[PDB]
Formats: sequence, C-alpha cells, structure tokens
Amino acid sequence: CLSQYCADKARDGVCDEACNSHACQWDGGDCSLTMENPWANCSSPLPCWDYINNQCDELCNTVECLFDNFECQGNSKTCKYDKYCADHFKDNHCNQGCNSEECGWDGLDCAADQPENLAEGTLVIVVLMPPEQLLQDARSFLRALGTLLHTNLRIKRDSQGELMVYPYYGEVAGSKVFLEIDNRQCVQDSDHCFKNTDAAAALLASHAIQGTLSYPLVSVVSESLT
Ligand SMILES: [Ca+2]
Ligand SMILES: [Ca+2]
Ligand SMILES: [Ca+2]
Ligand SMILES: [Zn+2]
Repeated sequence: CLSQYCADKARDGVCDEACNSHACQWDGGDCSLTMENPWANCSSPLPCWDYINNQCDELCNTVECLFDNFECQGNSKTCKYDKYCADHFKDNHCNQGCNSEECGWDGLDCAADQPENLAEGTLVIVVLMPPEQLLQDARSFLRALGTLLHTNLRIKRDSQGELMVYPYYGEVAGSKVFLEIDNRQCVQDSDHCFKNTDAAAALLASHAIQGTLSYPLVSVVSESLT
C-alpha cells in the first residue's frame, strides 16, 4: 500500500492501525467492515475521512460524504433518560419522554398509526453473535444502530413474515441480518435522513474505522436486490 507491511496485512480479518488509511483502503477493509471506500460517492473537495474531528465541516456535510459524521448538528444531545428509554424502546407503548431523535423516537411506538417511509435498499450485516443471541437482543441492537444512523431500523421479514436472521459460520459463530431503514419519523424532525441504504452502510463502516461501534459487526453491504 503505502508500505510492504500493509500489503502483507491487508484483508486478513484483523484491523492493523498502521494500515488504517484511505491509501491502504482501511487495511484492505479489515478496519471498515470490508468496505474499501465508504466515501466513494463523496464529491467534496475535502478528503472527508480526515475531517472526523468533532467539528462541523460543511464541505463534508452531505449524504454521500456521510454528513461529516453528524458533526454539523450543533446541539450534540444524548438521550436524557437513556436508562428508562432503552427499557421502553419498541415496547408497543408511546413513551413521550423518549419520542425524540436522540432517543430513536421510542422505536416508533409513538408513530404506530403512521405510514412506513422506507429508505430504498437493504442493509446486510454480519455480526459476531449467534442468531439466538441476536434475536433475543434485537431491540438493543436496533436502538444502537439507529442511534448511530440518526433514524429507525427494523429487521427485514421474508415473504413468510419471518425475520431475516441467518447463522453465519466463521471462526466465531455469527449471524447475517437484513435491516431496513424506516424514516417515518426521521423526515419530520431531521434534514439528514438516508433516502437510500448506501450511505448508511458507509457510515457504519466509518464508525468501524474510528473504533466507535457498539456491536461486534464484521461486514456491512447495502443491497438493491435482496
Ligand atoms: Ca489487516
Ligand atoms: Ca468534521
Ligand atoms: Ca415505548
Ligand atoms: Zn441527527
């Protein structure tokens, strides 16, 4: 890459930080959930991967540039009643104190009679949790990724109505899960909802690059076919 060390280490299933660079394709994707270039669609004159700096850079504040990692939001708020809200997230009861962007809009419990407003495409994620553990922890998994993406996610269902969670056999037992983004509330409160899953996948990869992911994700891909 930049080195012969990085050539050797690329795509070996381990993030090597000496190679965690745009030039080295984030260690052949080892550090970026296998995504070679999360900013491939970004037409900013800035190398936006260098501007994850806790400061607003407007040149990177577009969807294809990953909204500058949401660093152009001014009021960088967290969920005030995070403990209460986590336990009441997606529990089929509207908790008004949790009905805000920071709290993932109570997992859409307060928007139950509102039409779905799906982003185009499907997020395909491999996580190092076996299917049973993922299914049992699905609400927390969805809340965490939703919080990262500033929207609401759900596990996709197949045409039998079954949740699309499948065993994935690697060196560690994992799962492959298919997710959809529901913007039904996001669009009302936010100017930065993903209209398509491509940039959402890339933002997850970006968080992998930084090491700020809350769950042990292995890979993410945005699909239009599924
Ligand atoms: Ca590596
Ligand atoms: Ca920035
Ligand atoms: Ca609730
Ligand atoms: Zn936001």
